[PDB]
Amino acid sequence: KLVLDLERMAHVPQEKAGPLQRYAATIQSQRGDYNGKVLSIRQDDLRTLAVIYDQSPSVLTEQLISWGVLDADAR
Ligand SMILES: Nc1nc2c(ncn2[C@@H]2O[C@@H]3COP(=O)(O)O[C@H]4[C@@H](O)[C@H](n5cnc6c(=O)[nH]c(N)nc65)O[C@@H]4COP(=O)(O)O[C@H]3[C@H]2O)c(=O)[nH]1
Ligand SMILES: Nc1nc2c(ncn2[C@@H]2O[C@@H]3COP(=O)(O)O[C@H]4[C@@H](O)[C@H](n5cnc6c(=O)[nH]c(N)nc65)O[C@@H]4COP(=O)(O)O[C@H]3[C@H]2O)c(=O)[nH]1
Repeated sequence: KLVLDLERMAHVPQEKAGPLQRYAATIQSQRGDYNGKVLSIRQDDLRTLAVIYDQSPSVLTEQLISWGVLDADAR
C-alpha cells in the first residue's frame, strides 16, 4: 500500500513540491474525497511520479519516505 500523508506533503521542499501536490490533488478530487488527510495511490502512479521527477523509483520512494509523505510500508 502506497499511502500519501497530505499534511507532510505541504512540507516537501518547494522546488519538488508542485507536481506531486497537483497529482495528489487531482486524484483526491476525481474520487470526490475532498476532506481526506491521506491518499492511497496506484502502483502505476508511483512509476509515473518517478518519470515526472526523473528519479529511479527506488530513489523517489526513499525520498518520499524521508519527507514523511510515504510510510516505510510503501517499500
Ligand atoms: N477500491 C478501488 N476502486 C477502484 C480502483 N480502480 C478503480 N476503482 C473504482 O472504479 C472507478 C472508475 O475507475 P476509473 O475509470 O479508473 O476512473 C478513475 C480514475 O480515472 C481516477 N482516479 C481515481 N483515483 C485514482 C488514483 O489513485 N490514481 C489514478 N492514476 N487515477 C485515479 O478518477 C477516476 C474516478 O475514480 P473513482 O470516483 O474513485 O471511481 C473509481 C473507483 O470507484 C482501485 O484500484 N481500487
Ligand atoms: N484493473 C483493476 N485493478 C484493480 C481494481 N481494483 C483494485 N485493483 C488492483 O488491486 C490493487 C489493490 O486495490 P485496493 O486495495 O483497493 O488499493 C487501491 C486503492 O485503495 C486505491 N485506488 C487506486 N485506484 C483507485 C480509484 O480509481 N478509486 C479509488 N476510490 N481508489 C483507488 O489505491 C490503491 C492501490 O491501487 P493499485 O496500486 O492500482 O493496486 C490495486 C490494483 O492493482 C479495479 O477496479 N480494476
